[PDB]
Amino acid sequence: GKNIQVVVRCRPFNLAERKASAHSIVECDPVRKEVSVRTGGLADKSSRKTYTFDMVFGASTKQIDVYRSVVCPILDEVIMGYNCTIFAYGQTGTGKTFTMEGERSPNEEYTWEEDPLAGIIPRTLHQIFEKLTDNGTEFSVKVSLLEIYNEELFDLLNPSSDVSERLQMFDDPRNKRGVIIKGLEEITVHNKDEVYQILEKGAAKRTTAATLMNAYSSRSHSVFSVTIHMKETTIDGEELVKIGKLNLVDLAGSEAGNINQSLLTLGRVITALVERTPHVPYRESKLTRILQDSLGGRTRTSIIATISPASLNLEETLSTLEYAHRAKNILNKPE
Ligand SMILES: Nc1ncnc2c1ncn2[C@@H]1O[C@H](COP(=O)(O)OP(=O)(O)O)[C@@H](O)[C@H]1O
Ligand SMILES: CC(=O)N1CCc2c([nH]c3ccc(C)cc23)[C@H]1c1cccc(O)c1
Ligand SMILES: [Cl-]
Ligand SMILES: [Mg+2]
Repeated sequence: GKNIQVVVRCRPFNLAERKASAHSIVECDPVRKEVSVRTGGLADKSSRKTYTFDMVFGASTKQIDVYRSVVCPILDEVIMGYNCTIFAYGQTGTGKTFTMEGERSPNEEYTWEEDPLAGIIPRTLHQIFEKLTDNGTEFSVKVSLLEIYNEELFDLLNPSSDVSERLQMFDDPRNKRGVIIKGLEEITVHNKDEVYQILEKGAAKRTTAATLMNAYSSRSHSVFSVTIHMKETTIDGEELVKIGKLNLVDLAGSEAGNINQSLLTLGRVITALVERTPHVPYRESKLTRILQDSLGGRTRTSIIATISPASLNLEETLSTLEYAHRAKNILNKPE
């Protein structure tokens, strides 16, 4: 930090947790930026474990709130010509995809641009077009989507590809730090009225990979990349040619050895960047080598650690909070 930002988003109870008679064990204090977990296991009030983060979003935080607090500062950075990454990390069913992608409201009540349930990806794409159209920047938007599953790469935006084809990755000559994902489809989003059809297809090919290859999004990393080419011109001012890049990663469930290793490697990359340790283990997983260029800096990185509020998931919630705390060691302040 302030470059690496680690924030926590707790979701509301789900129906499963109600029917299991789960109890609320998480308290989220946005002002003090703390999350407290009752380790109540025969002990009360005994065992409240407190963690402090850059931000904390209670179960009632709306999609727009997450965008404003987390994405806006990062997108301004992207538009300035820099290369950023936002992660969603946590146990399956705590809201990684809800945060990253969102959902449509019931319906057909909103346009996709006004839908309160829309997540980071569609909101970012809409804002890129709003901001850059509004100030008259000459720009082009292109997007790729790949899923890392079982240490294999899959292109989710290739129309004629097939779900079963794996992509190859090489190191970039002209850029140590970079890689080339041969044949990765980079679709051009010509206007904000193209984005929705594009996202639909990507989600459709995601569904096909799961049905056939048993490639469950639960156990795969989703990397949605958006690259913006910007020429900005002012008479008696400045002529700026910039290229911004934003990666929006929806990680595999934090709860098969290639997932543990890749997520733990990611944790070590982050900590090393925060700690400013000379050694950062990019090479050690495909996820972190793919994202190496968007990580060291000068870059904004944000991790949204997602948690459930229910006692039913105490172990995985503490696991998630430990992970997040390992990544960026923020200290508890006095109450
Ligand atoms: N912050 C939140 N607010 C409201 N509902 C949420 C939130 N986070 C997750 N959900 C709901 O939880 C369910 C599963 O979330 P999902 O996006 O699949 O999480 P994950 O990506 O970790 O599996 C969905 O029905 C989603 O609508
Ligand atoms: C069916 C559905 O929920 N959607 C359709 C496709 C989709 C949504 N977000 C996404 C983020 C990444 C990818 C690869 C697909 C989608 C999502 C959505 C897009 C735009 C506004 C919204 O409120 C919701
Ligand atoms: Cl501490
Ligand atoms: Mg998911």
